[PDB]
Amino acid sequence: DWGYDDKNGPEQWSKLYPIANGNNQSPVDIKTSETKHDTSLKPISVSYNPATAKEIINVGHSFHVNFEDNDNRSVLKGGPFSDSYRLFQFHFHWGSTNEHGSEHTVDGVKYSAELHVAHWNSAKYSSLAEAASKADGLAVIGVLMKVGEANPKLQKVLDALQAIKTKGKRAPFTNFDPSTLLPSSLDFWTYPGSLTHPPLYESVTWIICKESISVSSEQLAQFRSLLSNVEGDNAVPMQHNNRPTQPLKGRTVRASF
Ligand SMILES: N[C@@H](Cc1c[nH]c[nH+]1)C(=O)O
Ligand SMILES: [Zn+2]
Repeated sequence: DWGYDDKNGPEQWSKLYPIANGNNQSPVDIKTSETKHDTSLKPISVSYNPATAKEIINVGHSFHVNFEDNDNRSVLKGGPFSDSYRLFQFHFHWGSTNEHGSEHTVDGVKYSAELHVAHWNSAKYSSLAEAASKADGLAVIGVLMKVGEANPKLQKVLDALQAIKTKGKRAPFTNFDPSTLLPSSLDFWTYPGSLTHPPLYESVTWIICKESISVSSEQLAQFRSLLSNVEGDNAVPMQHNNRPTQPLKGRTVRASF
């Protein structure tokens, strides 16, 4: 299919997805001495309705928390954007060890995991499928997760993993507002890039928060306890699902601050 095996992992991906070696790939290392402070960036505005929370699904290489995306009850606006963007999902990336689970790095520093909160351009497109492949189709807030004290805001999410332990398993996941997962400062870097796994479409305007959020070593352990096999097959823990940083290929990372 594609995955994070060594058989079918990131260094493998370009065979089926040549875009893997494109000019707008993600994640990046953000070099703070190379970032241009853009004064024209507005602040990030998020407004989510907890009722749009829908389902949690074990997707084999990760798990996704999906939201009702039929209307604009939950939206991202401001920042680099003229258009309002519509929440459809959030998910995490993590690695084998606490030393490097993040996707994005800052000045070489590798964090323990990363929260992606994903939105599509409902002003221009009529759906996620249509938006997903357009340069201006998706917005994703990335939040660096730094290992330390346990994070209480994760609780609902972690509690729900026992229901969707094996690949394909899903369950309702309702009444939750994921703006409660975001750090209390909204200062951010932006850049054009891509989905961080196949199909790797260069459709994403990234909003990387400057402030990290906490996670505990044992919270991370829950993520890696999820299984990539289907019920009944031998267990194959989801050890990691983060992709190496990619060449900027000429792009400029802008700072909101
Ligand atoms: N979780 C997917 C979201 C997606 C949008 N379109 C297709 N998939 C991603 O890696 O970026
Ligand atoms: Zn992601």
